[PDB]
Amino acid sequence: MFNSDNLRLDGKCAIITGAGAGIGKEIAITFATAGASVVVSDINADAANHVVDEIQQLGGQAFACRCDITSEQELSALADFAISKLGKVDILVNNAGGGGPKPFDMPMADFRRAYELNVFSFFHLSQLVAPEMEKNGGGVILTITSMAAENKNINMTSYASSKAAASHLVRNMAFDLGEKNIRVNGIAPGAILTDALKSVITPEIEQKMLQHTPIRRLGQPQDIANAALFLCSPAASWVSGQILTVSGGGVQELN
Amino acid sequence: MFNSDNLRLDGKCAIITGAGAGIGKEIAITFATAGASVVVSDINADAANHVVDEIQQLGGQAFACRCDITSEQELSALADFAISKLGKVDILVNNAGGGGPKPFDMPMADFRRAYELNVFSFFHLSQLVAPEMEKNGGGVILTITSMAAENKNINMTSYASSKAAASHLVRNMAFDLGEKNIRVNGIAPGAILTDALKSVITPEIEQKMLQHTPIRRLGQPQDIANAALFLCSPAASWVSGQILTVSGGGVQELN
Amino acid sequence: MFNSDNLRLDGKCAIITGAGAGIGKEIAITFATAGASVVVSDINADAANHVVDEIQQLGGQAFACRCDITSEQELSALADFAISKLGKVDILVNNAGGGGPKPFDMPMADFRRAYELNVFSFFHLSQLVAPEMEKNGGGVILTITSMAAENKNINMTSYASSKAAASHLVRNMAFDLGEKNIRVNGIAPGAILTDALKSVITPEIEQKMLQHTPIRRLGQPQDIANAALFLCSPAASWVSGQILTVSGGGVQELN
Amino acid sequence: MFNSDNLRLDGKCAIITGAGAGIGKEIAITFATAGASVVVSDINADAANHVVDEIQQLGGQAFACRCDITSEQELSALADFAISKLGKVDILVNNAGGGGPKPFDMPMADFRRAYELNVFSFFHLSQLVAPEMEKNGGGVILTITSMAAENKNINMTSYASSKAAASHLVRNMAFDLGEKNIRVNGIAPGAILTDALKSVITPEIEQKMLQHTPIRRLGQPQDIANAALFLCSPAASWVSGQILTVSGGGVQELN
Ligand SMILES: NC(=O)C1=CN([C@@H]2O[C@H](COP(=O)(O)OP(=O)(O)OC[C@H]3O[C@@H](n4cnc5c(N)ncnc54)[C@H](O)[C@@H]3O)[C@@H](O)[C@H]2O)C=CC1
Ligand SMILES: NC(=O)C1=CN([C@@H]2O[C@H](COP(=O)(O)OP(=O)(O)OC[C@H]3O[C@@H](n4cnc5c(N)ncnc54)[C@H](O)[C@@H]3O)[C@@H](O)[C@H]2O)C=CC1
Ligand SMILES: NC(=O)C1=CN([C@@H]2O[C@H](COP(=O)(O)OP(=O)(O)OC[C@H]3O[C@@H](n4cnc5c(N)ncnc54)[C@H](O)[C@@H]3O)[C@@H](O)[C@H]2O)C=CC1
Ligand SMILES: NC(=O)C1=CN([C@@H]2O[C@H](COP(=O)(O)OP(=O)(O)OC[C@H]3O[C@@H](n4cnc5c(N)ncnc54)[C@H](O)[C@@H]3O)[C@@H](O)[C@H]2O)C=CC1
Repeated sequence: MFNSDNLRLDGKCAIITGAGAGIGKEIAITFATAGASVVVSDINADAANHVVDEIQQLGGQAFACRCDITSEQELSALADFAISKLGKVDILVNNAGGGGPKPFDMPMADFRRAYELNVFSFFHLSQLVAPEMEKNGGGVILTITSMAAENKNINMTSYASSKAAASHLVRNMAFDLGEKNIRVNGIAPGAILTDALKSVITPEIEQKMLQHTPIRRLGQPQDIANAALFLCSPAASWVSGQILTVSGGGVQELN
Repeated sequence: MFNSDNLRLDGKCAIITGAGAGIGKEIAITFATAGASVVVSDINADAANHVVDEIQQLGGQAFACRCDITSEQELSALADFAISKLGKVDILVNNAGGGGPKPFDMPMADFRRAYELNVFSFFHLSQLVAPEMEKNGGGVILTITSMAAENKNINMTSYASSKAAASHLVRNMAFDLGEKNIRVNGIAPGAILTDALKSVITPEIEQKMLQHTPIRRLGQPQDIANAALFLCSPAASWVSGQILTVSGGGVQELN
Repeated sequence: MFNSDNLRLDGKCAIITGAGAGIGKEIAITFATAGASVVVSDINADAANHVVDEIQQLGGQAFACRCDITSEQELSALADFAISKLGKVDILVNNAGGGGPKPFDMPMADFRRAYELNVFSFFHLSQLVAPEMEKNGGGVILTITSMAAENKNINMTSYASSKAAASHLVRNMAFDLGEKNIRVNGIAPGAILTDALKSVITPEIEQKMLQHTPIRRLGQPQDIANAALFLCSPAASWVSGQILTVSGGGVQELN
Repeated sequence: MFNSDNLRLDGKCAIITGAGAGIGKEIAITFATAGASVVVSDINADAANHVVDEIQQLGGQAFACRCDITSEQELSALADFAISKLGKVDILVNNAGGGGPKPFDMPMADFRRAYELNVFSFFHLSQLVAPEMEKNGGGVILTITSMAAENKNINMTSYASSKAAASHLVRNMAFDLGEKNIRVNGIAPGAILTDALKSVITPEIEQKMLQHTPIRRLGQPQDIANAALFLCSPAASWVSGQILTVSGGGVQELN
C-alpha cells in the first residue's frame, strides 16, 4: 500500500560531491527538503556555501566543504568532515565528474584526467565511506554516470570509456557491498540544462538533440534529483547494481 | 526541491491488467492509495472483485473487469469499460503475462501462447488506449516484463524471447507515442514471491537464488509496486523507453 | 597454428532459406564454393532454381525447393526434402524474414506477420532440424537478425521487436541445444545493398546513413556471407549464443 | 563466393603484445602461419625469443621485443622497432593485460594497476600506431578484453571495470579511426586454459564453469586465435566497433 514515509529521507545523513551547481546542487536541495542532513561538497567553496544558505532558508540542515575529488587527501578529509558534522553517513551521492569531448590524439594527461574525475575518485570515496555505512547497518551509494557510457561517437574516447568504467563498477560493487547491506546504483542522464552543457551546446546542436528526443524537451536538474531521491529512498530497497537512464526516451549527442 | 505531491497519482485514472493477485494486486492497491481511480481487470472475476473491495475499504475508487488479455474482443471491451467508468485513462499498467519454463520440443501452440500473453496483448491494448491519452494530452504506459528478457538458460526459449520482445517494443513504442506526449517504460522483476514463483520454486532453488543476490532476500510485490508508482508519477516526467530491473542486484534463475 | 581446412565446409550439408536473392543467395554460393552441399529454398522457385544453376556452374552441389517459411507445412516439407536430397543436415541458415517499417496504428495482422517471418518460422524450423543434427553428432544453426534488434526509432515496433525476439531466442536456444552439440548464433547486419533495402532507401537517407558509418560505405551481401562462413565453420567451434553485428562500425537508420 | 586468400594475412605486418605465452602466443603463431610478418612483444624476453624460434621453424617471419606495455617509453620504442623491422604496421593486436580478482578494500595502487594494464596501455599504443596505419591507407586494431566487462560478481571491481572501459573504448575509437580507414574490434574470451586461468581455477570451480557452458568444455588459446584471424582479415572488412565473445555459449566465473 502507498506509504509516503518510504519516499522520504528523514534522519539520513548524505554526502554530495560537486553540489555547488547544476545537478548536484539540485540533488542536495531535494534531499535536504526530503528530510536528510547534507554535506555540500564542491571545489568552489563559495558555491558550496551558497547552497548551504539556501538549504537553511528552506529549513534544512547542511554543511559546506571544499573538496577536489581528484585528490585522495581531500577525499579523506571530506569523509572525516562529514562524520564529525553529521555523526554518521547513510548516503553518498557521487555526482562530481566530467571531462567532455576530446580528439583522439589528445595528450595522455587528458585521457587519464577523465578517469581521475569519473572512476578513481568515485571508487576511493566509496572505500572511505563503506565502513561507516557498514557500522550503521547499511547505506546507499549513487553515482551520476552518463548516456555516453552506452553511446558511440567521435571525439568521446576518454569521456565515454571512463563513464562506462564507472557504470560497470556500479554493477560489480553491488556484489562486494551487498553483504554490508549497502545498495549501489547510478543514473545516466541525457542532455540536462546546466552550465556544463551550455559550454558545449549550440542552437543547431540543440535542435538536432530535440529532434531525437520523444518527450520533446531538454532535461532539467530536477528530473535527475527526482530519480536520485527514489533510488536512495526506502522505496527502492531491492534496487541495486542498476543504472537508470533519464533521457526523455531519446539520445542527445553532439554529432 | 522535494514535493510529496509529485510522487502521487491524485486525479489520475489507471487500468491494471492481471490485478486480481500478486504484483498486479499490489500495484492496484498502491496506486489507489496514492490517489488514482483504478480499473482492476483479471481473468478471475472473484479475485478482481475482492481487490476492488479491499481498495474501497481503504477509501479508494475502483471498478472490476473480467478481461482475458488474450482476446482482442475483451481488450477493446476493457478499454470501453474503463473510459466509461473512469471518464478518461491516464495510465495503463500492462501486468498480466506469463508462460514459464518449457522444453525445446514443446508444441508450437505453447511457444505461440507466450507471445499472446507477453506481446500481442500488450501491443494491442496500447493501440486501444493511446488515442484516449492523446486526446487528453498525455499518458503513461508501463509493462511488467522480466529479467528473463536478459537472462540466458535452458528451458526458457518461449518465455525469455517473448519478454525480450516486450522490452524492445518499449524502447521503440516510446518513439511512436512520444509524439502524442506518452511515456512508455517497463519493469523487469527478478524472483518475486507470488503464487507464480511458488509454482516453480523449490527450497534448493531458493537457496541458489539467494546466494546470487547481493541484497540477500527475494523480492516482494511491494518492491515492484514502489517502482511502478515512481515510473508512472510526475516525478518521472522525462523518463521514457526504459526498463528498470528490480533484482536485489543479482540474478535468480531456475538453473 | 593456421589450418585452412577449419575454414572450409567440406562434406557439410546446409539448408538456406530465402536464398533466391540478396544475402541468402550469397550465403548459398559462398557455402557451396567452400565445400558444402546446399538446399536453396525460396518462395520464388524461379529465383531458387537460378541460384542452383550458378552453383552448379561453379562446380557445387545444390538443390532447389520452393518453401514459404510462414507455413509450418512447407517448413516440414523443406526439412523432408533436404534429408532425402542430402542424406543429412549439418547446418541451417535461417535467413528469410523481413516486415519492415510500419506505423504504430498498423492492423494487428501486420504486427503478427513480422513474428511469423522472424520468429515462429525460425523456431519451428530449428525444432524440425535439431533431431537430424543430433543424430549426426551436432550441427550449427545461424539466423540473420538485424541491427533493429538494438536500434530504437519510430515506425519500427513490429520489425524491431520481432528481430529482438529472434536474437534473444538465439541466446537461450544455445543452452537447450548445447547438450546435442549444436551451436546457435546470429548475424545482425546494418544496411546491406539488396533490393529489400532499395525498396526503402533514398539518396538523402543514403547520405545520412553514410554520415553515421565510420568505414564509409554501405554493406554488401558478401560481408554477411563471409561472417556466416566463419560462424558456421570449425574455426568457431566454441562460439555459440552470439550475435555478430556487421555494420561498418556505425548505425544506418531511416530516421 | 568463397576465397581462401581473403582469410589470410599474406603481406601484412602485425605487432602482438604479451605474445610470449597463452592466447598471445597462439595468435602470433596463427598469424605468422597465415602469412603475416610478426613482432612478438612480451615483458619476458626468453618467452618472446622462444616464440620467435617456433615461428621461424614453421617458416615464418618474426622479431622479438622486450616491451612492458605499462611504460609509455617502452610503448613508443615498440612502435619504432616494429616499423623499422617490419617496414610498416597493418595490424595491432593488443593482447597483454590482466589484473584479476581483488577485494573491495584493495590498495588504490592495485585498482589503478588494472587500468594501466587494460586501458591506458591499449589507448596509448593505438595513438602511436594510428598515424602509421593512416599513412598506409588503413589498418586493423584488435584488443583482447574479457567477459568480465559484462559479468557482475564479487571481488572483480578493478578487473571488470577496466575491461568494461576497454570494450567501450573500442566502440568509440571505431568512430575516430574510421576516418583514417582503420577498423577496431575486440574479443571477450570466457574461461581459456592458460597459466593465468590455472592460477585462480580449482577443480570445484572448473566443474561449475562447465555446468554453465552449453558447448561443454573450456576454451583454448586456438579458439581465440581463430576469431582474431577472422576479425583482422579482409573477410571482415566491414566489421568494426564490435566485441566478439568466445564462451561456448555460457558463463565461467569464480563465484
Ligand atoms: N549536464 C549534463 O548534460 C550531464 C551531466 N552528467 C554528469 O553530471 C555530473 C555533474 O555535471 P553538471 O551538473 O552538468 O555540471 P556543472 O558544471 O553544472 O556542475 C558541476 C559542479 O561540480 C563542481 N566540480 C568540478 N570539478 C570538481 C572537482 N574536481 N571536485 C569537486 N567538485 C567539482 C563544479 O564546480 C560545479 O559546481 C558530472 O558527473 C557529469 O559528467 C551526466 C550526463 C549529463
Ligand atoms: N513472480 C515473479 O517472480 C515475476 C513475475 N513477472 C511477471 O509479472 C506478471 C504478473 O505475475 P505474478 O504477479 O507473479 O502472477 P500471479 O499468478 O501471482 O498473478 C497473475 C494474475 O494474472 C491473472 N491473469 C492470468 N492470465 C490472465 C489473462 N489471460 N487475462 C487477464 N488476467 C490474467 C491471474 O488470474 C492472476 O490474478 C506476469 O507478466 C509475469 O510474467 C516478471 C518477473 C517475475
Ligand atoms: N538488406 C538489409 O539491409 C538487411 C536485411 N536483414 C535481414 O536479411 C534477411 C534477407 O533480406 P535481404 O537479403 O535483404 O532481402 P531480399 O529481398 O534481397 O531477399 C529476400 C529473399 O527471401 C525471399 N523470401 C521472401 N519471403 C519469403 C518467404 N515467406 N519464405 C521464403 N523465402 C522468402 C525473397 O523471395 C528473396 O529471394 C531478412 O531476414 C532481413 O530481415 C537484416 C539486416 C539488414
Ligand atoms: N586466460 C583467460 O581465461 C582469459 C584471458 N583474457 C585476457 O587475455 C590476455 C592474455 O591473457 P593470457 O593469455 O591468459 O595470459 P598468460 O599469462 O598466459 O600470458 C600473458 C603474457 O603476457 C605477458 N605480459 C604480462 N605483462 C606484460 C606487460 N606488462 N608487458 C608486456 N607483456 C606482458 C606475460 O609475460 C605472458 O607471456 C589478458 O589481457 C587477459 O586479461 C581474457 C579472458 C580470458
